[PDB]
Amino acid sequence: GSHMEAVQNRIVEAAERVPGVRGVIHLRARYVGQDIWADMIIGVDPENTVEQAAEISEAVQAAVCGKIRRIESLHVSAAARE
Amino acid sequence: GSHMEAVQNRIVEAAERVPGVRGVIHLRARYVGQDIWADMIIGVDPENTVEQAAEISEAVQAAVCGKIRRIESLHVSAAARE
Repeated sequence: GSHMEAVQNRIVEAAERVPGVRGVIHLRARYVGQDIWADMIIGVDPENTVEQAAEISEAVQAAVCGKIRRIESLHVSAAARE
Repeated sequence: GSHMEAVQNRIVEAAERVPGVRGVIHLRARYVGQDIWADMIIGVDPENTVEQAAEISEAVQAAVCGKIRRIESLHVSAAARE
């Protein structure tokens, strides 16, 4: 839906405002009732530690869920991006 | 509607993140089709100039409309608040 594209835009913008995010590589969002469940991959510095990449991913989870209240499940993984 | 309260929450938060805003005193939002038309009053420093208060109001108009894409009309006035 178009309202869905509005939501996906908000998710991408929210994630890209988090320190350490090198773009959103992938985002799949779906409605479960009125709730959004979503899975996303962010880009990170290949020289970040795995621990740092996990910290960024968690920061993205908190930022995105803080800004888009209809999200009730959000998984964030990371991949190296230059 | 409840989705309307979500929109009003987003409007208030967006406005209160603008430098110079001393809360949202009043916000009336209504749907015109799928678009939001809204009228709001912000609080400002009573010692700001009228020109400064107009600048803050314009900054609020741009910030709110930038964050909530469904808004197609937004009027922002200001009043002194301590």
